[PDB]
Amino acid sequence: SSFVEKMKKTGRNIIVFYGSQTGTAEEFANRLSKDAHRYGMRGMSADPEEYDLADLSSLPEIDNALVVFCMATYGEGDPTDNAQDFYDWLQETDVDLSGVKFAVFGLGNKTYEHFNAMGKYVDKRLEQLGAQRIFELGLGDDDGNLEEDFITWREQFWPAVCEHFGVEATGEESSIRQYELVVHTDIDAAKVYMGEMGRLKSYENQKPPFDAKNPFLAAVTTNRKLNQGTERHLMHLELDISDSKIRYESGDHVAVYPANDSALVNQLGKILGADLDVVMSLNNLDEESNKKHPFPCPTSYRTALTYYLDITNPPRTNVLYELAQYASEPSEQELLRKMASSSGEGKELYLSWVVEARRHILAILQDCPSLRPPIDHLCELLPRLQARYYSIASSSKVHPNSVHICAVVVEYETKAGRINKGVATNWLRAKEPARALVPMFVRKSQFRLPFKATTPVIMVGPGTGVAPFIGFIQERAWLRQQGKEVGETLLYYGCRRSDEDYLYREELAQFHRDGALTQLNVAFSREQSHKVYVQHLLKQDREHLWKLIEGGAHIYVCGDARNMARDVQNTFYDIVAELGAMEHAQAVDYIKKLMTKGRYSLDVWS
Ligand SMILES: Cc1cc2nc3c(=O)[nH]c(=O)nc-3n(C[C@H](O)[C@H](O)[C@H](O)COP(=O)(O)OP(=O)(O)OC[C@H]3O[C@@H](n4cnc5c(N)ncnc54)[C@H](O)[C@@H]3O)c2cc1C
Ligand SMILES: Cc1cc2nc3c(=O)[nH]c(=O)nc-3n(C[C@H](O)[C@H](O)[C@H](O)COP(=O)(O)O)c2cc1C
Repeated sequence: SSFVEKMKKTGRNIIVFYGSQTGTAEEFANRLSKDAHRYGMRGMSADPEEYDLADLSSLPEIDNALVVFCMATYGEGDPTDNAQDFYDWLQETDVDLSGVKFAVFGLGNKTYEHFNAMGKYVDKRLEQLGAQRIFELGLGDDDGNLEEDFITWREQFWPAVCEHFGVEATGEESSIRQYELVVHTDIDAAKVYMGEMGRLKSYENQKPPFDAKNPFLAAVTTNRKLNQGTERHLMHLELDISDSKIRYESGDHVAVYPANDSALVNQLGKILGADLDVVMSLNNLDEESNKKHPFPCPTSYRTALTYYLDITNPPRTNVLYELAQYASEPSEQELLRKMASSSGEGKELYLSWVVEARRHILAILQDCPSLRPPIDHLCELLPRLQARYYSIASSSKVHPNSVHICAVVVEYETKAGRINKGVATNWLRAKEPARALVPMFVRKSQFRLPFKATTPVIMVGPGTGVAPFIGFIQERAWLRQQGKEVGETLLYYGCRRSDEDYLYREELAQFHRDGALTQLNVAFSREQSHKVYVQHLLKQDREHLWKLIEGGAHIYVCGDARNMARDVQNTFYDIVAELGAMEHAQAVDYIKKLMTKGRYSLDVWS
């Protein structure tokens, strides 16, 4: 069906499409949608995947039509999966889009190579096609504060919409709920969702194919502490994927659906005076929408807060606003309402009291005790619980029936004096081997060993960034066993101290001894007065690396995307520049060209 038609039949004039993988763009597109009403308009949001964007040329059939795109960027400046189709259409079309009015707010991250490439492309492309831009491209940077970037952009978008179409601010800034509660006092267990995603009993009754809507419940066969310290916890997990038909290659990611901490869930129900065990269903008031429920329903509040809702990340400002109405104490309600301001003391207190203090929902309800919202409203405001991604640490050629994970457990004390715990890592940490099921699925990536086994590989991955390389080395050794010629295999690893967080020390030492690992160069950053990192070791090896590089070797960089990846790339620029005799700007082009040839791959996060 045509989305243009859908709009006509439902009285909508504004449509906001979201390109989203972890729900942020979606929630953004939703907030925009509910906003239409405050300016004499009717909006709806949509998943472009469910429609045909070629229908865009029919928008003029609706008076005052306005389309907005909230797009996030992924792997190498690529579109999220639900926008892939739209992308492909944008590239092969030359359709005349005169008369179409648009606005684009891109969700991206500066620490990545191709920053906000999706939004930039969509925005640049609609114009080339003939459409009319009504408001500047929004560049949301998640390395800074995406939320503020977004509210700053919205605050300027609406006025520009008002001006252009000749509409006005009703000022009816009141509150509206998307869903209505329905208690299920009389229900069977076979009818109640218990944390599974997609269809009911999908966890209990496992049938392929397994994906993000149908996760395969893998058994934890191994789960061992990797480091000797006790200040931190680094672990190696082995999830048994036998009988799942699931396939993967070293370089691919493994995603998992965690559960929130039991206690935190109880502290929540207890402070809200809510019987967490009540089964219920929240139903969408707009009987036209596909999204009938904010999460699988019916289901108990307990199940909802443990498996479907994010209760740990600092809430976005729109969530702090709606809650403000359930705070009786004047000064406590003052605080919460103000934090929604774009700037002034509102942005200040928001960034400081919420974000920097890393205050989760329970922390808020705690430091503003007069605040007492109903639990069902909260369930509609909170974001969905996302799966977490990990770089598979196994080679499917050695471990076809197992998927390995190397992770560091997140736990830190906040300025608010609280102890915060990462959701998936603590959860994975409590899974006992030899009972203990992890819901997971494999996501393909372009991170891959060279096509030819003889091509040399330069791997750089300190800390948990060593994960995909453990698989690479396993595979490379296995390739030598199959009696094939294997090029040089170098791993530039790093950690703080050799007697603390040296991950896989034995396994890596054995590999080098067996000859599979051509070289093992490790940088201990805290064993001497000053810092010693991987980019230092790369510098010292300037000669051999230039040789391998000019020879056609493949470079791989995995781990921290904030500083490490950037410093390592600057070191590689310096190598090419100093030894290629060319200029630094030329070295930069050189390294960028390698990325496009598939010979300089990145697997970084933060
Ligand atoms: C593609 C990809 C590959 C990845 N590969 C791996 C991997 O192989 N191994 C691995 O360990 N991780 C990897 N991750 C990260 C992983 O997916 C999770 O983000 C990480 O394990 C934390 O998840 P969590 O649920 O335990 O923490 P969450 O509950 O999600 O909280 C995480 C957030 O806590 C905050 N935080 C952490 N430390 C502090 C601090 N001390 N002070 C203030 N804030 C802090 C940060 O905002 C951090 O983003 C990867 C991520 C991606 C996207
Ligand atoms: C695996 C991965 C790859 C990413 N790649 C990019 C990228 O190439 N460019 C960019 O600007 N942002 C990149 N980001 C950041 C996201 O665009 C940003 O976090 C966005 O807020 C996610 O929105 P969503 O929840 O609506 O999908 C990446 C994030 C992840 C997790």
